[PDB]
Amino acid sequence: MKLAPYILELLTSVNRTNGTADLLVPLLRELAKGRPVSRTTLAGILDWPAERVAAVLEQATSTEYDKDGNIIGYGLTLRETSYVFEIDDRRLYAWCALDTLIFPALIGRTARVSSHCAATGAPVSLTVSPSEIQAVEPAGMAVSLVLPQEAADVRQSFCCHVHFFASVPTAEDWASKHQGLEGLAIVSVHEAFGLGQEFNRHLLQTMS
Ligand SMILES: [Br-]
Repeated sequence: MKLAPYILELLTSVNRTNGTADLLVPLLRELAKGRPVSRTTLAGILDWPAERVAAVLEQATSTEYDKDGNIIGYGLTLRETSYVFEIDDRRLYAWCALDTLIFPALIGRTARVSSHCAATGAPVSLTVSPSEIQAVEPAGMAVSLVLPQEAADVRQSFCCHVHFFASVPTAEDWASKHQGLEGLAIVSVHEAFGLGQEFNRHLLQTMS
C-alpha cells in the first residue's frame, strides 16, 4: 500500500528526543554482542558525557535494565519476548516484528528470526540480512502495523501491536476484530521489510 505515514511517525518518534538516533545504532551494536551494556561503556563509545547518555535514556521510558542498572533492552533485548533474533548462535530478542526486519542492516549482521502467528499460533521464521529476506516460512507471511502515537510509551503504543502472521488473509481476519487500533494495517513481510529499509535510510541520514 502506502507506508509513508508509518515511516514519518517512526522517524519523528526517534528524532523527538535529541540524541536518540545517535545513541540507537551504537547501543544496538553493543547489545548484539549479547551482554548487558553499561552507561559508562555507551558514553565511551559515543564520546559523550555521562550526563548526556543519561538524559537521552531518561526519555526512552521502555528501556530495560538489569539488576546492576546496565541496559539490556532497547528494541533489541536480552530478555525473552515473542520475537527471537538469533545472530551467531546467540539468541537475542526483539520488541516487535518490525524491529527484527530493521536491526540487521543497523548492526551489519544476518539474523535467524522466529516467532508465532499472533492469530493462529503457527510458527513463523525467516532469515533477515542487511539487504534481503530469505527462507520466509510461510512464504505469505504478514505483519501488522499501527501508527505510533506522540509521547506514548513506544512499546505499549506500537511494538505490542506489531506482530507476525501466517498469511495476509489470516491477519486481515484478526484485524477485523481490532479496529480500535490507530491506523491498523496489514502488509506482507516483504512490504514491512521495505518499510524498514526506508526508515533505516532516513535514520542514517539524520545521524551526526
Ligand atoms: Br500515503
